[PDB]
Amino acid sequence: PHIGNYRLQKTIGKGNFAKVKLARHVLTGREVAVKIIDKTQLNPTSLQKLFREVRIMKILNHPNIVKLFEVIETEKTLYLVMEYASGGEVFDYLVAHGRMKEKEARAKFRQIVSAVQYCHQKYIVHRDLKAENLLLDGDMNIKIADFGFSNEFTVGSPPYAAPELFQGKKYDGPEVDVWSLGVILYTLVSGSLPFDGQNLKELRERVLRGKYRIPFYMSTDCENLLKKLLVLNPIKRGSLEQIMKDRWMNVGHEEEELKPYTEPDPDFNDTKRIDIMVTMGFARDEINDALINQKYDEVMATYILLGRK
Repeated sequence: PHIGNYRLQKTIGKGNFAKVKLARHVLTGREVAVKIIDKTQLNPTSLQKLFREVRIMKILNHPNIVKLFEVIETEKTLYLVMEYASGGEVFDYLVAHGRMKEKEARAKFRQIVSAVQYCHQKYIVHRDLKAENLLLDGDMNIKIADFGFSNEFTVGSPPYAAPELFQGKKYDGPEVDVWSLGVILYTLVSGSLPFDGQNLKELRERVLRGKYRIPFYMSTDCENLLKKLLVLNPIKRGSLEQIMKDRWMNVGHEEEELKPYTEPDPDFNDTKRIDIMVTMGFARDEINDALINQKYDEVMATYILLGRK
């Protein structure tokens, strides 16, 4: 069962209006994830919304955000061919494998913070970073998916969730992120959540008091970094750019200081990939238009896939 250049393999998620199939690209043999979406049943507002996500997926180009590779589209159906993070969610990972040494925890936090910062540079995020947004790929690299998206086209309140959200106030930016980001680190480095309890009333009591103990192996840099994230009043919280500069963030990176992400100049002329595509049947004009005009068609999708994994 194929769509376009993709052999569809197992289903990995159904949701109301979307189905994510794992798949293999028959030209290059890359594994990808294909989100199949019925568009026949969509009121105009769901359609407007569908197409906004698509625009955003189109511009997110980051080594730690899931890439979009191809859009194949009929009157009835939208297929979005996207990067596959084979490794699950980061919270599960920790629950399943325990804490990480600071060095691995940093590499992952670096990727996270940079991806979250970058999203903000690129669109306006209207909802909180969520556990289901933090994935790992086959090589333990972070990949953020759908940051700030509705879950219409997805497939009480969380332990990993700003204290002021337990006050009912809507998401207001890199401010709520910072708290979440603090819970991530706490767990990344300690294996356990910084706040918990039996039920809604223990969790909330705990979170809003915001006391936590650190484990004795956590380094002072790390504890210090945490003192900038897990902070009750949202205005006392470090900005993302300010977080990037923290000491713990840069241990081992004293030359390569963490910095807001800037997209490199895109390479549309990789001669290796082009030679392969010419051997495959594609024309050099075809490759180039596809690339410069970002069509997300069979051709552009091929050149991208030839560049990974």
